[PDB]
Order: sequence, then C-alpha cells, then structure tokens
Amino acid sequence: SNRLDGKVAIITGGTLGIGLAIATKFVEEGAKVMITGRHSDVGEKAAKSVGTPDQIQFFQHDSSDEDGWTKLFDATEKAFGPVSTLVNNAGIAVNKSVEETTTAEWRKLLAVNLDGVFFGTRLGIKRMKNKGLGASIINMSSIEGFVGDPSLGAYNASKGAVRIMSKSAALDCALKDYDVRVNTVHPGYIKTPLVDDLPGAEEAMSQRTKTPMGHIGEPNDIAYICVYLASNESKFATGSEFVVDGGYTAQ
Amino acid sequence: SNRLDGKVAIITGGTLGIGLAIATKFVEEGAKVMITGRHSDVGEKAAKSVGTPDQIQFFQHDSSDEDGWTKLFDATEKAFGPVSTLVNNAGIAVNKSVEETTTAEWRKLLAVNLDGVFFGTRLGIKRMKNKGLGASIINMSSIEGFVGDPSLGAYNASKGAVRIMSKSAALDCALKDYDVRVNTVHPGYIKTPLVDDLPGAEEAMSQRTKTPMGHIGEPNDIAYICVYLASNESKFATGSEFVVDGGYTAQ
Amino acid sequence: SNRLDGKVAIITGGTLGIGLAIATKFVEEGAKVMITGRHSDVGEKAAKSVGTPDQIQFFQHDSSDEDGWTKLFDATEKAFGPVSTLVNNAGIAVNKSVEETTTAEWRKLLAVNLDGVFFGTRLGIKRMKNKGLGASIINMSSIEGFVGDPSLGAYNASKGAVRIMSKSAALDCALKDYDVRVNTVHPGYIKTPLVDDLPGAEEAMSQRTKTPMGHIGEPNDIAYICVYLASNESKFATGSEFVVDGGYTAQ
Amino acid sequence: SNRLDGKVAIITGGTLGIGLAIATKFVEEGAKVMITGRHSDVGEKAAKSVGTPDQIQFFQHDSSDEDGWTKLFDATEKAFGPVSTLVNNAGIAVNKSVEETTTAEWRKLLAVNLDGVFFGTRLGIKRMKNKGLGASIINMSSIEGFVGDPSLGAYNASKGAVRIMSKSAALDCALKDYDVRVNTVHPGYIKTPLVDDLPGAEEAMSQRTKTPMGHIGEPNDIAYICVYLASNESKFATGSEFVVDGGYTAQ
Ligand SMILES: [Mg+2]
Ligand SMILES: [Mg+2]
Ligand SMILES: [Mg+2]
Ligand SMILES: [Mg+2]
Ligand SMILES: [Mg+2]
Ligand SMILES: [Mg+2]
Ligand SMILES: [Mg+2]
Ligand SMILES: [Mg+2]
Ligand SMILES: [Mg+2]
Ligand SMILES: [Mg+2]
Ligand SMILES: [Mg+2]
Ligand SMILES: [Mg+2]
Ligand SMILES: [Mg+2]
Ligand SMILES: [Mg+2]
Repeated sequence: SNRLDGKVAIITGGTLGIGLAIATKFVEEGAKVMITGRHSDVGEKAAKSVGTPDQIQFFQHDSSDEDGWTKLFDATEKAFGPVSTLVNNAGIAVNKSVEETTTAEWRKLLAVNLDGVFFGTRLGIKRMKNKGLGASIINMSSIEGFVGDPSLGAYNASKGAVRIMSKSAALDCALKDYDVRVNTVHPGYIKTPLVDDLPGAEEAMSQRTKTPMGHIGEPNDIAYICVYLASNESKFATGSEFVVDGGYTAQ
Repeated sequence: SNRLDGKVAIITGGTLGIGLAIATKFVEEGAKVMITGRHSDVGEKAAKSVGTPDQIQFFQHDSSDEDGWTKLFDATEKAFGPVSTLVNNAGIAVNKSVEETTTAEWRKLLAVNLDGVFFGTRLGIKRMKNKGLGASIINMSSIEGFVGDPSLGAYNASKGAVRIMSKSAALDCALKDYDVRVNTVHPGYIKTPLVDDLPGAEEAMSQRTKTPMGHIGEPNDIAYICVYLASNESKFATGSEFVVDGGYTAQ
Repeated sequence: SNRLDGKVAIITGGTLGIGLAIATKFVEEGAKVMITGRHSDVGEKAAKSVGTPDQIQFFQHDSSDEDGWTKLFDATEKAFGPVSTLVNNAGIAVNKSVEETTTAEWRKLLAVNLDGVFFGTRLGIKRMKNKGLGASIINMSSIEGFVGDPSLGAYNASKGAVRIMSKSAALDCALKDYDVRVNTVHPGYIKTPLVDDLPGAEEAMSQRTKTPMGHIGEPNDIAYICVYLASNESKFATGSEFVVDGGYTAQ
Repeated sequence: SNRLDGKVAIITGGTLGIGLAIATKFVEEGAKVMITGRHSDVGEKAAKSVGTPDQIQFFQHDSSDEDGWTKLFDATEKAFGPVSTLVNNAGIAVNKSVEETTTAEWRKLLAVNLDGVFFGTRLGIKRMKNKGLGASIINMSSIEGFVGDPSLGAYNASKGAVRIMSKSAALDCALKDYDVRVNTVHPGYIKTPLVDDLPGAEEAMSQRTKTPMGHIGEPNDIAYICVYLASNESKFATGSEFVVDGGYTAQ
C-alpha cells in the first residue's frame, strides 16, 4: 500500500456512499483528504469514522457554489498543503424523461452535475498545474455518460457533458506539460444506503437485462478505480473513461 | 426525390451556412421549412433565396429563449400545419480551454448549445408525438461530442451533453411508441463563410493530422445526412450518431 | 432520385434479404449492380426480379474465396465498366458462446466474415483508386461490432474486426487521395425470411430490453443507408459507423 | 500490497517489455506466474530476473499453437495449482496498409493476435469457471482497437476483434455466474527495447499530434492497470476497455 503517498485529495460528496468509500481507501493508501457535503453533522461524523484530522477533515460545500470552491481549495491547502487530487463525485438525479423535465429540474441538476464539475476542474487545473504533484482530476461521469435511460434525461445530459469536457481538460493539461491528468469514472449501479431507500430498485438494477452479473456493485468497487487514477501508477492515463458496471454497457 | 414529401421542418440557425444548406435540400425534397436566426434582414433574404412562402419562411428566434420556442412551434403550425421535423442546428463556440473559460462564457454557450437543444427536443416530443407524422428530431452534436479539443472546453461539454441527452429522448420516444425518432449529426470541419472569416483556419483544419482527407467539407455534406434522418428512409434509426468528418475521428 | 447515377456496384450476398434490398434500391437509383451468392438458381432469379442484365447481373461466389474475388471484379468490369462501389454484405453466424465455439466454427465464420471482407476491401482499393469514380466501400459490421452477445462469440470477433479494419482502410485511402471512402453499416435486428425460419426469434428480438422500438426492422432500412454511403452525397464521410438498430445500442 | 494474494497467472509474451513488467508487478503483489515466449534462453533468464521458481516459471509457447495452450494450462496447474488469471499479451505487428497486406501476412498476424487470444480465452473460461478463484482474463486490445492507423491494417482488424470478442465472453461468464471476468487493456505507445530498435519511432510516437503528453509510456504503465484487473479490487469490472495512452484517443 502507501499507493497515494504524499497526495492531498478533495472528494466532493465524500460524506456518504461512494464518496465516503473513496475517502476511506484514499486515507488507507496514505492520502490526506478533505471531504465535502451539505450537512455538517453527517460530514464531521464521516471524517471521524475514517481517521484523525491529520488524515481527513470535512468542509461544508454545495458543489454548485462557485465562490465556495475557492474557499474549499484554500481550506484544504491550510490543513494539508497543496492539493494534488480532486474527485468530482457530488451529484444529483431527477427521475424524469427529457419530455417531462421541468426547466427548474434541468437547471438544478446541471448546476450540481455539470457547473460544479466545471468549477472544480477549472480551479483544480489552476491550483495543481506546474507544482510537480503528479496531479489527478477524477470526474464522476456514469454509465449514463455512455448510454441513455429514458427516465434520466437531465442526468444523461450532465454525464455526457462531463465525459467529453474532461477530455478537453486532459488534452490542454497534457499539451501544456501541466503535470495534471483528467479522467472519468463510470459506475454502473452500486448499492448505496440511498438505493436501499428505494424499494425494488436493487432488484430492478440486478435483472440480467440491466446488470449481466445479476447483482449491483458496492462503494469500494468505485473506491479502488479512483485509487488507481489518483496514484502515480496511472501517470500515462489521461483523457480516458474507466467503467466499473457489472457488464451493463457491454450488451 | 420528394424524399421529405409532406414533412414540416423547423431548422434553428437556418439562415446561414450549414443550417441554410439543410433548409435548401429540405425544400428541394418537398418539405415545408421554418428557418430561425437572430437577424430578420438575413433570415428573410435567406428564406427568399430558397423558395416562396408556401415552401419556406423565417422566424426570428434565439434558441436559448424558452418562451420563444413555444411561439416558433405555433408560427410553424399556422404557416404549414403540424411540425414533423426539428433540426437543432443553432450553436456558438468559445475559443477557450476549460482552464481559461469564464463563468459568463460557460453559461452563454450552454444556454444556446445545451439549454436550447433541450427546450427544442422537449417541446418537439410534446408537439410531434402520437400524430402519425414519422417525426424526427435531428440534434447537431459535433465531432467535439466524441473527442476533446484543448481550446473548446465549453463547446465539448455542450456537444457531449447533446450526444447522450438525445439517446435518452430516443429511448423514451421508442418505448412509448410516440412515432418520434431522435438522432445526432456530428460534422467535422466544414467551409462556412465564418471559417472564411478566420484567416488560416481552413488550412489548419485541412492538415492530415486533423482531417485525413486533406480538406474540409461543405454545407451540403451536412444537408444530405439530415435529409436521410428527416425522411421515412431512416424509420428504424433512433438513438444513434451520424458522423460526417473527413476521417477526423477515425484516427 | 438518380442518386447513384453512373455507379457500378458489387454487393456480396445480394441474392436474398438485406443484400437483395440494397441491390433493388441501388438499381432504382441508377447504379449497375453485380450481386453475388452461393446458389445460381437463387441468384439468377434474384437479378431478374430487380431488372434487366443491362442493370443487374449475378456472379456465383463464396466471399471467403480469394481467387474468386479477382474473377468477380473482372466479370463486373466486363459487364458494366470500372467498379465504383463495393458492399461487403455476405456473412454467416454461429450461435455459440466463445466458450462453446469449436475451432472449425471459428475458422469457418472468420473465413467469410473477416477474410472475405478483407479480400474485397483490399482488391476494391486497388481496382477503384485514382479513377475519379467517387468510389465507396461499404462493409457490413453489425450492432455486434459495438456490443457483445454471449451467444455470438465468433460473430462479435468478426464484426469488431470489420469495424476497425475499415477505419484503417478509410485513413490510408484519404491520406493518399485515392478517391475511395470506407465506412461501416451496423444493422440491428432485421426481418429476413431467415429470421422467419427461427420460431420465436422475431419476438425475442422485439422485446423492449433488446429493441426499444418494440419491433425489428426491414431490409429496406439497410438499403437506404447504403444508398447514402454509395452516393456522392456522402463524399465527406469516411472511417465512420452508421447504425440502424431501432435503439438497440442506445441503452 | 499483496493485491494478488493467492492468484495464479499465465502471461503470454511475458519474457520481454510489457509482458515482463506485468509479470514483475504480479509477483511483487503475491501472484504465482507462468510467463510464455518463443525462446527458452530469453524466457528462463526473464523468470530468474523476477523471482524463484516457487514465484515464477517459464513455458515455451507460440500463442497461435492451440494444442500448446492445453499443455501451458496443465504445466501452470502442476507448478502452482489452479489458474485464476490469464493475460493474453503476446502479439505481432505488420507495418502494412490493408491495401498492401499479403494474405500470408494477414493469416500470420491473425493466428497470433486473434486466434491465440481466442484459444486462451476459450480455454481459460473452461479451466477457471465455477472454482471460486475470482478469475480474470485480461486481453491486450490496443489503442488500435479504437482508431485506425493507415499502416496497421491487419493489426487494427485483430485488435477490433479482441475488443468485442472479449465483451461476448464477459457477458456469457457474468450471465452464467462463472466467477470469470473478461476485460481489455488498450496501451498507447510504450517504450519497449523493440521501439528502441526502430530509429525515429519514439520521436514520431511523441509528437503532440500523436501522444498529447509529448512522450510515450513505459512497461510499468501497463503492468499497473493489469494488477488492478487481476485483483479482486476489480470484481465489478467486466466487458470493459481500460485505456492507458497518454491522451492518444482523447483527440
Ligand atoms: Mg452531507
Ligand atoms: Mg452548504
Ligand atoms: Mg446496451
Ligand atoms: Mg440570422
Ligand atoms: Mg432574437
Ligand atoms: Mg446552465
Ligand atoms: Mg460510436
Ligand atoms: Mg483521434
Ligand atoms: Mg444464393
Ligand atoms: Mg460458390
Ligand atoms: Mg522469448
Ligand atoms: Mg515455440
Ligand atoms: Mg483466420
Ligand atoms: Mg469507450
């Protein structure tokens, strides 16, 4: 282990589910982590459940909040030193077709899922470039960045945008020798206590016509691909999509 | 010909370049067309250059204008009867990396390229479903929906979003037997009088490392794939990307 | 119409189903056509059902037969003049998983589906380059070139190979200014009298979890995309995949 | 570390370059490894350079040799116990366009790159299914499985075939609860002593129009993604492509 020796990571939406598993494995591999979320009570308990404040801290933030992004990078620097690693994991879903999406639902989802990923990616490049950090921006971009779902219109838009915007950033950073890589992670269906709050959702998600493995994944499935992408093991990977989906997109 | 017999089409940004070539070939194939653009002087001249008002008319519209979308469908209905066909062609570009994109540039581009395509797609589904029209929504989604360009960050975001949002819409329309197809068209570099306004742009675009054919395309190259997608010839095509790029994405 | 004015086309497996529909629409659009198949009785009747020998003829050929490819181009030249257009449509399927595929089944399928497409593409480039024909090689490359099917192991291999081999050919022809385009067509499930010979196959193929439109296509669905790709309308399209699948790959 | 605790791996072409780096990192992570290659002198020295015979051994094999595949699995079992992990890395290249590829060159390359990967994948499924091994088949499938190169016609065919054949295998194994995953790894250009034998090749490969990072990768870049895919860390990944290419395919 020590696969993230000396790394300093921000993980948005790091207080629950997938983001918390990423935070946990990051700390286990020697990273210092700042997790974000909307609720201090959840966030402080989550940080304490992983490690001590010299390993992991919480910062209250809505990823749609442009000015808060600046305060989050400042706070992480103050705690841990220069940020090397950003996981843009925070996101929301609307369970509507394109046809049935209100303009308010459209703008709310895109504010988090697209604007927030843009704000973090843009600031991350500026803060992490040319510092010799082996810097890595890891953007959460979904199986819904590859295929449509008739009931996730706005979500599909946001995840298609993250997929290709990330390639633009990867290229610019590579061509300018910034020592910043940008890649996307594309989870299939994962058992999150949220999924456990939607009766029948896991069974629907586990049908062979959806997930050929016949079950959904766990948060650590996404944590381990994020460790690889944060570490210098992946120093030649940039501009690429990393899919962990139980076969969903293979059929 | 008569490949678009009885079709009624809206083409956004139809007053110039690619949109005007689509309008021209649509009228030649028997469609009735409403073209949109921002400037009445350009739009009325463009409509008259193609045909008489019983074939083609102009409607002044900014595709980012949600309320104007409703007036545009109403006007087209009043002129020509129920709309069967929508080409979401209007778009803008910012020549910035993700890193160098201002929030104002980001929001301006996404308002046209993403929100406008959403507004048109959403309204088109509601207006064209269940009428036996052989309805077709054709969304302009770029080579920049497949690959990054380090100087087109916001554009890449918008075109990745259009690519996958369109698949969501296609699926919902198919599963609900709406008789609406949704597909994307992905131009490579095309000689538009705008390109002719950027000295050196066509030569840059024609380098074999960019366009393997060693030259860029013309507006009619995009018009002909749009005729196919508007016609009942393509009644089994939905949720797919149609690329006309001189080999750009093949290498 | 006259969309294929002056074109001279070879269509392998042109005596039945999809290949015959391509032949029919090619002749309707002004092409001269040589169809191939294994059985003279079927082939001569098929040619006569479409038109007179000044429009369409039959040549008996197994697409796996390298030497016969040379005789087929010679025969087509003798009938109609220089060949401008090749549709590599002939193919076979084995209904086996990778695990359950015999080496004999593997080699038999690849001989037709991969070697035959290679032989035709390679000879087509040599015969059609630098003649000002607006030459077009159209290779049949399947939805099974994009996604796996657990019961089509060898077929998936062959169609993935055709997909990317075609891009190599497209690039070389473009870079060398050969005036030859190479593209792939990717049918979803199509009602062929063969499908009509497999009880339950069409219903299985029409389930929304397979084809979101809830029905399969017809041979003319593939004929019309092939007309576009054969015609000079598609003179800027090369190295690309054209999918006509009822939404199969969109989910 | 111990990320491959208890795993037993076969790595074809494991005596040199990328395959040797995969072998090295596999042994470092606790796997037992059988490397293959054509030359015993190279292979025995390679095994000894990594570890003792209780960690790593060599088996002389041409991956095109169907019967030798059976002897290789038997030998690995005898040395180390049941095989859990197969890396189909052996491959050759022909530096020819499709047009200029001889039939002999075509068949020679496909025998190694396609038939050999098929033989190994097919036998691996049969030997590793239903044993609770957390089994993983990792097939080498190239950037040339995603994009064409005008001078790699047969190579492009083989790597497109491996890409999609692997998805078929992944699906069948998932649906049948075999406890076998199948994934592809897609290197960009990597500095191998072979590349060092082609004067000017690395510089050509490092041009920003080819590899946006402006340099090529090293063998360990491919070793680390293979460790991830062999380990139980990737137990929810199957049917997917893992690209490590310095940005080559992102533009
Ligand atoms: Mg919280
Ligand atoms: Mg807050
Ligand atoms: Mg699918
Ligand atoms: Mg105007
Ligand atoms: Mg206006
Ligand atoms: Mg917005
Ligand atoms: Mg595609
Ligand atoms: Mg490229
Ligand atoms: Mg026949
Ligand atoms: Mg015969
Ligand atoms: Mg050797
Ligand atoms: Mg040998
Ligand atoms: Mg063979
Ligand atoms: Mg991909």
